[PDB]
Amino acid sequence: VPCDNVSSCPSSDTCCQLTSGEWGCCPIPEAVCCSDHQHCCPQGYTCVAEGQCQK
Repeated sequence: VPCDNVSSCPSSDTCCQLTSGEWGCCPIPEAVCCSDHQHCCPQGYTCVAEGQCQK
């Protein structure tokens, strides 16, 4: 888990730092990928019409 050695996060987590000094782990909301690189949809789906998710 690449996220410094000052904190500890389980599974794929994002490194959210405070006002410089301490590093924390932010709750990962399942960051998947879709067709466009400006959105994200559940694994197996895609971003259509830039709003909903399709198959």
